[PDB]
Amino acid sequence: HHHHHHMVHITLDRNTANSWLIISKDRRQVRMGDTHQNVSDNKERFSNYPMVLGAQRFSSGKMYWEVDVTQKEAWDLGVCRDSVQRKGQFSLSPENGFWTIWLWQDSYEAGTSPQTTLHIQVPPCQIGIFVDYEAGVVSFYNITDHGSLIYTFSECVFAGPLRPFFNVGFNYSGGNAAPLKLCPL
Ligand SMILES: O=C(c1csnn1)N1CCOCC1
Ligand SMILES: O=C(c1csnn1)N1CCOCC1
Repeated sequence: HHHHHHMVHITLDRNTANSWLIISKDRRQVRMGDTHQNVSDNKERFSNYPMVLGAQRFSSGKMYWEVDVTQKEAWDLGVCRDSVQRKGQFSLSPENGFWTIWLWQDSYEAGTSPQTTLHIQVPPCQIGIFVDYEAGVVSFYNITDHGSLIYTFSECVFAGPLRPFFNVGFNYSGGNAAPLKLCPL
């Protein structure tokens, strides 16, 4: 792909984080803690899942960023509406305001409803995410495999400002402690 020139500097918004997440000083890395991280509750925090939003809001233009997923067993990545549900249980779908892909149990899937099987020969260590607001497109790229396309959501109905979306996943197995990291431009 040739989307690299739309690169944006994403930082994580601590106030939206699930209370077990640990975000680095530079706000560029996040991991699952093994306990509550001693923060007060607020209406922005994702309560049920290890999720956090980017601070940036996008309402126009073309945007690109990259995320490092090295040695993780489970995660979700993409974008979401600023007004997605924070509390209780929900599925990641465009109907609920999410445009995402994930790794779970050794398979990759796009967060359509129902979910769509992805075809990835080279397990990615870094994922590229491209948003074209005007066109209604969210695309995902395998940076480990020379930028090959993973998935394109088209005919998106964003219906609001968009925020970068992250889920570090649970660590029930003891094999999923590694962080998500925003990669440098
Ligand atoms: O259920 C758990 C849990 C215990 S161990 N893994 N996570 N929660 C509830 C949702 O916020 C994160 C902590
Ligand atoms: O945004 C939507 C949408 C809103 S409700 N269901 N459809 N999408 C996402 C991109 O793939 C096509 C459908």
